[PDB]
Amino acid sequence: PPPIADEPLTVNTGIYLIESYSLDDCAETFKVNAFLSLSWKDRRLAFDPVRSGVRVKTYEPEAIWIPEIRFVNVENARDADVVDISVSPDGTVQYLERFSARVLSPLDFRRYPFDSQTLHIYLIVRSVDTRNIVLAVDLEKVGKNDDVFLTGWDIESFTAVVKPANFALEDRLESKLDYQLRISRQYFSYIPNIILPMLFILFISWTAFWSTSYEANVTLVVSTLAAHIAFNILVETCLPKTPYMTYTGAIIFMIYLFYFVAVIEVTVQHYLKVESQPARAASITRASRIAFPVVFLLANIILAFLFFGF
Amino acid sequence: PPPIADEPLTVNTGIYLIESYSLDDCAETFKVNAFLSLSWKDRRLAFDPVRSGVRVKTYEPEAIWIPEIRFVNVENARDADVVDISVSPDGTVQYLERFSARVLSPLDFRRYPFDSQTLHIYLIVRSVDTRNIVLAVDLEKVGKNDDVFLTGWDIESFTAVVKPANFALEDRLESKLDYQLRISRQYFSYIPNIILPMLFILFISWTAFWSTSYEANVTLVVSTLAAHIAFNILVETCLPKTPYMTYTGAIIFMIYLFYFVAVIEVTVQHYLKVESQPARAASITRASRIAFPVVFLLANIILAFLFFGF
Amino acid sequence: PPPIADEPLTVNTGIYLIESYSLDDCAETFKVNAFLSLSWKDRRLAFDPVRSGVRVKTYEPEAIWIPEIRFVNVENARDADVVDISVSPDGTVQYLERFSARVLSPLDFRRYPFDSQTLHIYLIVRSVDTRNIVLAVDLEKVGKNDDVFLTGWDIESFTAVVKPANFALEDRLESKLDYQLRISRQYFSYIPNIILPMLFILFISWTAFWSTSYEANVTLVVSTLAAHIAFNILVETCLPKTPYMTYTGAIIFMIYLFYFVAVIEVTVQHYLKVESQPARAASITRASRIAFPVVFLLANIILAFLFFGF
Amino acid sequence: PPPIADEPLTVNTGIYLIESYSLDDCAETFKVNAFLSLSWKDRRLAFDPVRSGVRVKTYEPEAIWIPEIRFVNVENARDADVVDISVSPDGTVQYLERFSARVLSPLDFRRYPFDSQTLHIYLIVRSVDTRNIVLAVDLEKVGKNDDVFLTGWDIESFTAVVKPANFALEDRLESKLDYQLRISRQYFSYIPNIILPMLFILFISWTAFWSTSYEANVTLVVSTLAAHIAFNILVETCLPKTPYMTYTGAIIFMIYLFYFVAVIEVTVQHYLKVESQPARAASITRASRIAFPVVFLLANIILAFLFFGF
Amino acid sequence: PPPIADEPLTVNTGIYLIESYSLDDCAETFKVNAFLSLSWKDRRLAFDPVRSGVRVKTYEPEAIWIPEIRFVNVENARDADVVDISVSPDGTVQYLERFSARVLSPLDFRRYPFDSQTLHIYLIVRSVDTRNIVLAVDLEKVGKNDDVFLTGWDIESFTAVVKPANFALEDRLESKLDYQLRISRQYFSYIPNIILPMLFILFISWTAFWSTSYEANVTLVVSTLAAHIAFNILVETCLPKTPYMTYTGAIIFMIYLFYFVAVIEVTVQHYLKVESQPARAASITRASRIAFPVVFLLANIILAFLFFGF
Ligand code: NA
Repeated sequence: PPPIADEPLTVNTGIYLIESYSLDDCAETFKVNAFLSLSWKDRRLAFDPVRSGVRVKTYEPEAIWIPEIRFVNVENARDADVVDISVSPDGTVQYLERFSARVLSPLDFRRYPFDSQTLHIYLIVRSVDTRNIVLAVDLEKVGKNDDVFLTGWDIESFTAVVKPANFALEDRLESKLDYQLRISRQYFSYIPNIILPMLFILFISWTAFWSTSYEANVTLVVSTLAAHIAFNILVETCLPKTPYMTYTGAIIFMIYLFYFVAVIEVTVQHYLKVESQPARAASITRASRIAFPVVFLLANIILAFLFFGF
Repeated sequence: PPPIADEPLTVNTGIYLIESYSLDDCAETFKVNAFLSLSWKDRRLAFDPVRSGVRVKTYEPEAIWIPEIRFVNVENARDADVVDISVSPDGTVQYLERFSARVLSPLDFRRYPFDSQTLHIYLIVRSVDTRNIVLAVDLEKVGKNDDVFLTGWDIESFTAVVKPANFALEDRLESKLDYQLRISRQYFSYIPNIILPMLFILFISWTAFWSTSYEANVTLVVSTLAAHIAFNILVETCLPKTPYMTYTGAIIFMIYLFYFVAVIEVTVQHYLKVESQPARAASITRASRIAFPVVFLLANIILAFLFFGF
Repeated sequence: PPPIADEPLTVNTGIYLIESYSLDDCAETFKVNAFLSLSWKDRRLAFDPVRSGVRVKTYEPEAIWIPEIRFVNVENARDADVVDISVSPDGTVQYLERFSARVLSPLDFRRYPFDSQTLHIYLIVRSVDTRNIVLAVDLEKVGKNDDVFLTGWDIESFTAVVKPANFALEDRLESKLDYQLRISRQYFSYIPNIILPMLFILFISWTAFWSTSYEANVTLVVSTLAAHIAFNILVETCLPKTPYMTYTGAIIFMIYLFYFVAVIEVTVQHYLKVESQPARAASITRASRIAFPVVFLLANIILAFLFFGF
Repeated sequence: PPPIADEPLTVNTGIYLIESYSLDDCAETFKVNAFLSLSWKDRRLAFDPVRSGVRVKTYEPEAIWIPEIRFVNVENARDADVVDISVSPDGTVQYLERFSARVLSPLDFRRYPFDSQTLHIYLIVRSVDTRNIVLAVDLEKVGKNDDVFLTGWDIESFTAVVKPANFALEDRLESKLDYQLRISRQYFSYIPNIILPMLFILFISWTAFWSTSYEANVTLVVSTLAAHIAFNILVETCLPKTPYMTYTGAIIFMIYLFYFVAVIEVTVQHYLKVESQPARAASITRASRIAFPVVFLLANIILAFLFFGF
Repeated sequence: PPPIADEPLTVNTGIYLIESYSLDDCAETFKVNAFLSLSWKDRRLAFDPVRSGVRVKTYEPEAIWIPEIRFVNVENARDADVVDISVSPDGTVQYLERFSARVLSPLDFRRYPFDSQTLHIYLIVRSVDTRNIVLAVDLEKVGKNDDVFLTGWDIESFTAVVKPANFALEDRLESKLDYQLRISRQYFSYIPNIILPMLFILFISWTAFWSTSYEANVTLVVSTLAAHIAFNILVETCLPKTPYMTYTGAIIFMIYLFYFVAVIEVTVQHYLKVESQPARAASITRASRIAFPVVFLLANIILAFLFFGF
């Protein structure tokens, strides 16, 4: 029984983050726990305060026509507790619920793990005898609470795209709204735990350039190589399978290349020194001592530029 | 309370993908979030002047006879929210709910990870005093909304098989409808993370063909074998146990054969060269230097043709 | 209000498999999704169609006395949606529901992974003013559906055991029924992924019998040993801890023994060869080249017979 | 509306284990599926059979005052099926439900994996206006079904502590009952999968006592040590973090000590034998050949006695 | 419809811990099972005992107005079981429910695993026709049960912060209450499973200082480095990614540094000694023999002071 109107019905929306948590990169989901607040004109609910007795009268959801607001990018239907309903004299309805949902928003891993992300919560509503369009009351958005934390990330800002994408679907009109939680990853821990160990075992690997022991050099380069495969696996598992190339995915691959050519070099210099050609062998190795670090640093300049430098 | 039955009751169906997600290859399941739309006329509901109050009015599920539509290949009963019910002047009812389900559809892994799949959602309806058959209205199907993504996959098409399978079951006849979501896997990340590294360690394996140090050659070939075993494990765990052979299963197995014969050879050349036959030893190893890559490349040609080329 | 009869009430049962899936060997559980069909006579519900108006009438569960059937070997109570209730003129009630549950049935791992299993679904009912016995109607126990698949398994047959187990419980008598779905495992994928790799790494181990290189033979034997531990762990984790010995458990163990006496031999031939006794060492070694394959093939014949051969 | 009493109300309890399963050593939880039987006199319910149709009449839960009995050491409130309620003429009520709960009882891991455990189910009832005390009818306590099995454990006995702990809580008194399910771990599988391999690689380690090859002795001892760390990890993951010391925890730690002094010996004999001091070196090694197994066997007797022998 | 008020309604609170469990460090959550006790005056409930029959009357939650108390840092709405409601003649209501929830509270990992934590449970209530303030009755908060155990942790205390935080939210005010469960972790098992083995393989690593065998020293240092990579991984995974530096993270990283400088050194001493400079090389290792343990112990004093010494 929507409010009988001479005009299209605006439902005012606002979301107060109380808790957000469980950002799942493999799933590309996160879990949020918040207030949802709705506001609208139902003049059928208009009462005269003085004669009816009181400043606001309160119903239970069963009593009133309430718009069916739905989350678009949500997995299973939301859980909500209706915290309050209030009608002001002129028929102004104040709805307040507390919900929790895991919403599904895609992620961009190209600058992983130095990425920043923008999570979206989309509210849609579907019209009937009066049409519904939604819009945002920014004072009842108040952002998040000041204890709101998302483990492993920095919350940059929580705002809403002020007013909606209105479109046709299955013969009726729908109005969609976009609330946006921007986060930046805390990359710190990747450094002592992933990047630096990788670097170390790579450097250890080419330590085989001030050596002339084939019988040992093979041992070195393949040891370090194994450890790097372990790191590749460790990293790969806690990420989704992306159709594009990431920054540390790039680094990791580039490293496999350095290991392969290192192996090649090692092999060549040994073949040479058994072909009674120690001059040319030793000069290849001395080249490598300069080549490998320099071409590495260069490749990394190019690479970092290619990812972040645009 | 079935509808006055002058005819077999047609229920018009449609599914609108809002979200699909969590394709589980070990499970052969995926999760869908969609509009389900049902429509039929119940002439008992027919009132048809705009009289005495409204053009079309809305009842709630408990007031009306609703065909009980069920998904065949789902795990638990679906979780559904009824979005609206509208009854038309001759009692033409349009039912709209929003559900989420994890649907269970088999997958074909033979051309993994270059496989494509066609997921199924099967709807049955079951009869009584009149017979029910289902069918599809394509406006209320239109597939996905074009924001639908399934991580790690490209969504090709969402269609429905227009004609139902109407068949006998126990007491009464049932009507089944087949909606089909075709997807193709995004193989990109498999190359830098699995195939290329696999290849590299196989090649480093063959580097022992330009060496005569048994004591180190063994080190080489068993090391690389180890990393292959690790890769075999990594890949194999995250797939189900298929009764058939997959493409990268074929590849991985072939690679085992190459490692085993490599080892055999290494052993042979050291045994010969301690059995005082360095001519024949050096000729067998040098032979292998050409042999192994070529038998590898053509074996892969045979294999690729054997899989994709048919 | 149970049906007042003369003496003991037969409630006719039938189960139609719709989906079965998620066999968990560590849990020894699996998930089933099926029709449950019940039938019994309540002569109080008997109506004659001439005066009552219709050929058969249908109630809702609260309208009728319905026997409460329960599954014995189930984790949490199955949850079901009732498809229909029909009473025949003579008071014959035909009940039909659709349930899904994970039923808990034990497994025999002695011939893993070449095992076959017999899954059970047990139905219980509890009596009062009339005695209840359950029995099976085979015509609407039309078995299973032909799209029914259980991943990694072949479904051999689905039938039910015709006479119930009637016994005293909590001082009233209960009636129990046994439906049993026999499956046989699909071992195919175990061969290229576990067994053949196991064998290979074992043979590569025995390559140390054509080497006089301790310095390397040690490398060979502990390397392969390690890979065999990785395979052991891999196989072992996806199994429960059985109080008995499994077939591949036996194999894996025997393999450990082979690795140990191999190490021993290597140790011995090196000590002999430095103890200035190359004669007995080399003859011990040539012995081993013959012994190890032969005692392996023998032990495996013995074992294969010991398990499968009785 | 409790039965108005001239005395404290005894509610008679009994629990019938139908299924038990999912013992979690990390969580220290397990899952149970059982009958709960309650009984009390509500003299207000007293009816005499002479008046009405039947000797005992049956109600449904909403009609009657039913005591709220709760499991104390359970995670979330149990979910139950009320199977039957019968009031006998003297107003004697027999209540029967079938529940499933995962109950939380601590475990003692000191003799792992040769420990036995005592699982608990605690029932409380909280009085009001009259006193409620719980007590046990052993005739209605089953112990278990004759098919009740708990994977990886031997179920010894299910009994109950007959007199309750009745105590003050938040100003009213509660009555607690303690049911005790005794189990013994089935350790068989630990021997072929964990204990014996672990020992073997320890022995293989000690092969370096018959070697005099530093490069190979080192190869040996670090290889074996690697596998022992892998085993330590393997075991450690499936146990919780106890403030005390477990048995295989002790053994495993001891083994680490053996590997360390082993390495020390190896390094020492190499150093002596390069200090042109083969006398001292070879005599230390010959010593170790006897020393290591003996100090091991002793350490292990002292250990076992220290654990099980008290 | 709160009790008509002349002034702010105080709702008196209390929490009795029955079970707490599943402390998750990656999630930074834990699970609790407790009594929640609420008490307030609603004078509309005032009764004459004599005329009405009973000194205290008990309702069920629907009959009465009950204040909506909600938990702030919880994931989903708690699951609650309402155990009692008792009203006193003067309209004083005693509410008692048994709830279970996983509450989300942040953790400080800087002194891991020698950290202590203060877990929080925050209760809020929100106002309407009258305002609610919550407050704590310390007796109905009679601490914890002394069978309350938290695996892997020692429970220090359970208390409540006596004064509420009363603040404005969304145009009406809320009253927040802070209960604090202080725990300290049980570090015992970290010593035999992580710290000592790490130390052992680091020492085993430094045995390469009494060895001029490059060909083996590489073997030593990189094998131990490998196992230490495994320890880093093991430890790291069971912790969340903190933006800051932890204590054992600090240690593990320092250890990587020691490995790198070790490799550097063995590499240089070998390079020197094949570069025909045996005096100074041997003096570099003789130095290292003292240097590495002493700089290690010194760095550890500085680090431990840096963490715990504040
Ligand atoms: Na080596």
